[PDB]
Amino acid sequence: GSAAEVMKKYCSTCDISFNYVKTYLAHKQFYHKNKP
Ligand SMILES: [Zn+2]
Repeated sequence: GSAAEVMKKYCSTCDISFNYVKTYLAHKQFYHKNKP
Protein backbone atom coordinates (compact mmCIF):
# COMPACT_ATOMS: atom_id res chain seq x y z
CA GLY A 1 0.00 0.00 0.00
CA SER A 2 2.95 2.31 0.62
CA ALA A 3 6.54 2.57 1.84
CA ALA A 4 8.07 1.73 -1.54
CA GLU A 5 6.66 3.50 -4.60
CA VAL A 6 2.91 3.17 -5.12
CA MET A 7 0.13 5.55 -6.14
CA LYS A 8 0.70 9.01 -7.61
CA LYS A 9 -2.08 11.60 -7.47
CA TYR A 10 -5.17 9.63 -6.43
CA CYS A 11 -6.62 8.55 -3.09
CA SER A 12 -7.98 5.01 -2.86
CA THR A 13 -9.48 5.76 0.56
CA CYS A 14 -11.31 8.93 -0.49
CA ASP A 15 -11.67 7.84 -4.12
CA ILE A 16 -10.34 11.25 -5.16
CA SER A 17 -7.96 12.31 -7.93
CA PHE A 18 -5.29 14.98 -8.30
CA ASN A 19 -3.79 16.48 -11.46
CA TYR A 20 -0.71 17.60 -9.53
CA VAL A 21 1.59 15.69 -7.18
CA LYS A 22 1.49 18.83 -5.05
CA THR A 23 -2.23 18.33 -4.52
CA TYR A 24 -1.81 14.69 -3.58
CA LEU A 25 0.71 15.84 -1.00
CA ALA A 26 -1.54 18.59 0.30
CA HIS A 27 -4.36 16.06 0.64
CA LYS A 28 -2.27 13.65 2.72
CA GLN A 29 -0.88 16.49 4.85
CA PHE A 30 -4.25 18.27 5.08
CA TYR A 31 -6.89 15.55 4.76
CA HIS A 32 -4.92 12.70 6.34
CA LYS A 33 -3.09 15.02 8.73
CA ASN A 34 -5.13 17.64 10.60
CA LYS A 35 -2.79 17.68 13.59
CA PRO A 36 0.90 17.26 12.63
ZN1 LIG B 1 -7.73 10.63 1.11
